[PDB]
Amino acid sequence: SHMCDAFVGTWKLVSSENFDDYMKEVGVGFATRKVAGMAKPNMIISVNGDVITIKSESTFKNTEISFILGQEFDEVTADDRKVKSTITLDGGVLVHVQKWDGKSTTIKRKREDDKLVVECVMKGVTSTRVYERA
Ligand SMILES: c1ccc(-c2c3c(nc([C@H]4CCCO4)c2-c2nnn[nH]2)CCCCC3)cc1
Repeated sequence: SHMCDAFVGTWKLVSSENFDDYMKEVGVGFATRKVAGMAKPNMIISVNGDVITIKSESTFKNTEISFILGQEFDEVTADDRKVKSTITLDGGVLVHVQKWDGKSTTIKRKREDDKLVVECVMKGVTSTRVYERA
């Protein structure tokens, strides 16, 4: 067992707050905002050894990242940004920082009750998205 075990599973989006504004701050264009905002992704998290895999599956796009905590990787996001990412575990929270074009955003995934609570922050705008077990 590892602390990271509480994140493993299939998680379905059940609520979203402020995601459109967050996407505006990120620089996402109108059509992508509308279609991506409409999606109801599943977040599938698994662990094999030191490698964590996070998949997002939806009608819009399917994405998959695999990584080792603290080891930077190149990621293409669902909106087609080419970013350099690092994910660490800080006090039980998975903290994902993405850097591109002199910009940064942070995505924090936390287990709270039976939910996965995901907070995304860009330049003072936060979005909160809540996922429940599928
Ligand atoms: C369908 C819809 C949205 C996404 C997505 C996107 C972004 N950020 C996330 C953040 C939210 C919290 C977990 O990642 C998700 C996401 N939402 N759920 N899974 N992935 C970046 C902003 C532009 C739009 C793409 C992926 C597929």
